[PDB]
Amino acid sequence: HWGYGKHNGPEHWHKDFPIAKGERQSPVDIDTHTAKYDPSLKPLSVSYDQATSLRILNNGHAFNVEFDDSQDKAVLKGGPLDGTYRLIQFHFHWGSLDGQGSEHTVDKKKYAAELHLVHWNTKYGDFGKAVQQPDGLAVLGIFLKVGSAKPGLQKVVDVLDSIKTKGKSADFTNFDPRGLLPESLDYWTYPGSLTTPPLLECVTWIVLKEPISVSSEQVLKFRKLNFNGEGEPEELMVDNWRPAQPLKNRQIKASFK
Ligand SMILES: N[C@@H](Cc1ccccc1)C(=O)O
Ligand SMILES: [Hg+2]
Ligand SMILES: [Zn+2]
Repeated sequence: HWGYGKHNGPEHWHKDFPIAKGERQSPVDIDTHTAKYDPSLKPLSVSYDQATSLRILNNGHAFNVEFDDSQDKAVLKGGPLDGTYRLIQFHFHWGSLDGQGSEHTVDKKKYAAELHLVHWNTKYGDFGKAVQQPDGLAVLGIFLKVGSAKPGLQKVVDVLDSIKTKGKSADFTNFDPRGLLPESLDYWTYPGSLTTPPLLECVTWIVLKEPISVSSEQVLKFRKLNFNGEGEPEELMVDNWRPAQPLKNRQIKASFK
C-alpha cells in the first residue's frame, strides 16, 4: 500500500499511479517572482457558515474531517473558479519537525504543515464524477507555522486520541471550518492534482499566502497519531507530505499585487 516511507513513499507512487509524473501534478513550489497578478480573477468566496461535519477518520496516512455534502452547505466559488464547489472533507499534511511538513512551498520555504479543504464542482453531481473532470475539484490550501495556538483547531487536536490508529473514526459533528482560516484570502492559483494517490489531475488549487499559526503542543499532537492500525507496531504519523513537483507548462497566478 502506498505511504510516505522509504519503500512506499512519493518516489514510488508513479508505479501504481503513472499520473504521478503527469503534466499538472501537485504540490509545486510557488515562485513569488514568477507568479503574475491576474486582474481577471474575481474575489474568492468561502461560504462555510452552514458547514456540517460528520466524522473524523484516521485513514492510515492522515485524518479526514468529513462533511455532509448532500446539499450546498459549505461552498467555495469565485476567484479562478466557475460555478460552485462543495466542501467534502479536509485534512492536513505535517512533518516530524517544524522545519518541514507543507506540500506547497513558497520560494522554496517549507511550512510546518498544510491544511487542504477539498471541494467538488456541483455541476458534476457527486465527488466520484467530479474527479473525472479537469475542473472537478477545488482545494483550498492553507499553510501552518508554529507559533501561537489556533483555537479553532483544538477541537480536532483533542479528538485525535480517539483515532490514534488506522481505521479508527469518531463522531465529529458541529465542527466549524471557518476557525481554520487566516485573515487574508490573497492566494496563488494554478491547475493541479490531488497530492495523494490516485493523484487525480482535477484540481484548481487555491493556496492562501497567509499561513495560520498553531502551537507546538497542537502540532505535537498531530505527531502522536499512528500510520499503523491498532495492535500493530507503532509508526508515528509524521512527514505525510509529498514534495514539490515540476511546474511544467503551468502559470501560477496571484490574486494580489
Ligand atoms: N487511499 C485513499 C485515499 C483517500 C484519501 C482521502 C480521502 C479519500 C481517499 C482512498 O481509498 O481513497
Ligand atoms: Hg481530472
Ligand atoms: Zn492534501
